[PDB]
Amino acid sequence: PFVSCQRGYRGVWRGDGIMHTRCHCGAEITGHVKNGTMRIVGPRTCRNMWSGTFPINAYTTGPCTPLPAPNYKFALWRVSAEEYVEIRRVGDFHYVSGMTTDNLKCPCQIPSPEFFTELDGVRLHRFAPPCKPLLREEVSFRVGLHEYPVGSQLPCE
Amino acid sequence: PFVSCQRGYRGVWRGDGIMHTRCHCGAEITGHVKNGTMRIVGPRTCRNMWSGTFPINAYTTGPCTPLPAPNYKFALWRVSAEEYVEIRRVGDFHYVSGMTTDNLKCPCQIPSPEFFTELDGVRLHRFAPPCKPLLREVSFRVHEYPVGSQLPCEP
Amino acid sequence: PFVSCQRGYRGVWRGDGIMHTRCHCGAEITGHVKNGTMRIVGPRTCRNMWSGTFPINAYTTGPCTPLPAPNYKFALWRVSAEEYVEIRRVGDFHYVSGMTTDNLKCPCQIPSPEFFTELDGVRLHRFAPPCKPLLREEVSFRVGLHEYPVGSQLPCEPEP
Amino acid sequence: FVSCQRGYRGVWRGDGIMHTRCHCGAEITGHVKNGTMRIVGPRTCRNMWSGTFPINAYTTGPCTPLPAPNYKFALWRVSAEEYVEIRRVGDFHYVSGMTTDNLKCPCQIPSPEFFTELDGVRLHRFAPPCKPLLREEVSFRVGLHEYPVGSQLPCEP
Ligand SMILES: [Zn+2]
Ligand SMILES: [Zn+2]
Ligand SMILES: [Zn+2]
Ligand SMILES: [Zn+2]
Repeated sequence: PFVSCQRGYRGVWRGDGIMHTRCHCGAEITGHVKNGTMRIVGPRTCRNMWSGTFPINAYTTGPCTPLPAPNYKFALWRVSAEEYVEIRRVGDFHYVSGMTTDNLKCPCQIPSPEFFTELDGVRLHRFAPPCKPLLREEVSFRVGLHEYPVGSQLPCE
Repeated sequence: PFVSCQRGYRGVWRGDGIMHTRCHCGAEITGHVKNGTMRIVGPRTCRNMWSGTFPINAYTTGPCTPLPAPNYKFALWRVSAEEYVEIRRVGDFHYVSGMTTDNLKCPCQIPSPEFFTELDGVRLHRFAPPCKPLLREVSFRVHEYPVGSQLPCEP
Repeated sequence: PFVSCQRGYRGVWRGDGIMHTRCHCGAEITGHVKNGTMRIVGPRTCRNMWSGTFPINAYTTGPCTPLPAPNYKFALWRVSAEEYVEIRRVGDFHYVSGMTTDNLKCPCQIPSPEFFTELDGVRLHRFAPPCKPLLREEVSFRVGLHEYPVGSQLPCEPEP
Repeated sequence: FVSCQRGYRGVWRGDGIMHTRCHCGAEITGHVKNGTMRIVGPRTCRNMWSGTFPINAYTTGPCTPLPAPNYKFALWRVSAEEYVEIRRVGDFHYVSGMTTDNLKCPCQIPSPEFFTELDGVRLHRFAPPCKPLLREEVSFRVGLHEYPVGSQLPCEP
């Protein structure tokens, strides 16, 4: 139900200061982070203004970083320079629900939330590739050396 | 010998935990971070182990983040999906000494050291697309301005 | 393959100039200090030359002195005419966790980083006795008229 | 590091201490004893870690290189500003290219140390910039007879 006009991040921020981004509709949204809460200033027209959110793009600019909560439902993870992995979170456990390419080597511990490229459709980092179609069945990812099938939890929790 | 190993980063880190990476020479380097300091562990073969340094790669794994000292000489700023700028620092001012392409749009204010792609030869991000020859002979656009000029929101 | 390199100092120096020394593997290293920073030049053989570090032997030469950072773990303090004491440093507090001989006479104010003969395996001063084996258990050191056990803080140092 | 001028580690004639500077601009020193040169360098200059010695208008000392005759291509200054490439075949030499057409040439290929370059590696100082790299449809003048691009050095049996 988001019209992008891209889906903004709304949550805590790392650092204090003034942030600057441009939406896909054209808006320039300005953010004022102080004590880790950002106050948004934007045009009635952008959905992000309505949602209190702040889209992240090649256009983003300022000293601050997203500090999202660990209770996401899906996370796209940049593993190669051009390859990603979809993690699904269920309880305190995270399971590889998909991957751009097969035999995709990957780390075994899950990262802190702010290293993920996208959380539930929301971008976290100013630059990244596009995302090849996430294969979700009939596949395997290598973790170091021992391979696993799709759906299988990350081996370190 | 010394020659193929990536010039690693040595300095303060953000967040505690265990860092993993692989040097171009093939060596694996491990960094243990507590209170911002990283202790380096690696094979004798590799420079970074002797240098106390950590090579940031597409191979780097971990929770910690580099926190560079603001007192650099030169820095690489990724200002576009595929475009960079060399920023040279003199005292409290910084002067844009290079650019991969002429007339690239630019930001009027320098970022925190940590947002720079490379510092004095040390790459700080793990994913960084390659840098075409830097041009030091044209102009940039913030208005529009010749090479060597300070950052226009630094006057 | 692996040189027996006695590890060098890398850090800030006192007094600009040109310094020469010989390494344990007989690499005539030479350094150039300007504004505290020394730039090293030697052979691709020595492993100080992989770290970029200056070995301090009794071979060193020149008007510069090391100025080490204060956050060491273990230091070597030269007492006497032939005796040392390993000082172990925990945060702001300092313990006499070794010695080269029992019941050593031993001052109780722990010196500036500059004054230690060796800091965490790096010598700082050109001339030194060879260190005897470090007795670390069932021994004591005298701070003046008082006698204390191995593992004790310094007796000037405010320890609670 | 990658900007450094490829130097020479081979045998030297004479003994003593040699100085020169790289294009990177760390200076270099070689110590020659029994014909072997030891490289003392800045922990910045590839020629130090390569044990090589960059030969430049900046070199000084009392010693002269002696390359082994098992080179591939070489540079031969035949005039004040005119060189000639020479390809070794495992046999006897071949003139692989000039810098100017109808160039005059001595028929005997000289000992390895008279060449300005052996394989992209300078051996002499003050040698003039090479021009172009010309390959074909051109002739050289050995004695009074003339020869095509590609022929053996005449005086070789
Ligand atoms: Zn919008
Ligand atoms: Zn290495
Ligand atoms: Zn050595
Ligand atoms: Zn060089």
